[PDB]
Amino acid sequence: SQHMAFARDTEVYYENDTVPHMESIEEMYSKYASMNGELPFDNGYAVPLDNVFVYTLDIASGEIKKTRASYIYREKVEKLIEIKLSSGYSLKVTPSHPVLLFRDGLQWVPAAEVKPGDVVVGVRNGELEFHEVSSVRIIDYNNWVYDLVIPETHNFIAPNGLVLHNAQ
Repeated sequence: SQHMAFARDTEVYYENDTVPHMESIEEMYSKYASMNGELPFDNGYAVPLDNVFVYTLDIASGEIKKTRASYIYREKVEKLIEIKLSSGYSLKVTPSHPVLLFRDGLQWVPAAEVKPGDVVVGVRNGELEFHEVSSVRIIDYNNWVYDLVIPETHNFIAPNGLVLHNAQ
């Protein structure tokens, strides 16, 4: 099992107490490590979070809800999968990481099984949004990979709407 999933430049959205923030997951980790400290955890390090919340998607009902984030994790990884969207945006995640696609309806699919032509799923203005994949490949990454752990539902919604799953 793994507790890290996302490249360091993955943008996140969250609220601390009531105050919204958008920044990269490495920027978030640095901010809260300074504030809260780091705990050795698994094969890397974790920063505990107090009063931090995200938006999350229930894929069965389509309901968007608010739920807490428990901690941010990081560990170094050699190789990631880069899923590039026709927009030029790229999702860079570990190869087994579940990615939300629309195939036979909404389905979580391991990143390395995502194909050009698949549609990655996000939600915006309450509605599902579909983004065609332009290319996939393994990349040499060799750096910190992160997760923002969401215990209730195991996903958080990024600023661009993509529904990002926690590491497994």
